[PDB]
Amino acid sequence: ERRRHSGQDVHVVLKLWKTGFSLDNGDLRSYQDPSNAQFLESIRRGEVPAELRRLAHGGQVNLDMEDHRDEDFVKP
Repeated sequence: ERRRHSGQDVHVVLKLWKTGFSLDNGDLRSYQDPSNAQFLESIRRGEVPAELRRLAHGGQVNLDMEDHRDEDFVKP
């Protein structure tokens, strides 16, 4: 319906490691770290912890979850 309200958009990519999740060049975040506050909350609903704070401003952003559990950050 109604649209065309802005050009730029809030997009980001967060990968999920065995027990940690990353996001863009940023380093790997700890599922229990701080940034995981909006990541776990937003990523769970569908928003990025950083790019959403820039545009979303609460917890709403389009992110791409990279599938790499048994292939990335193998804690075990």
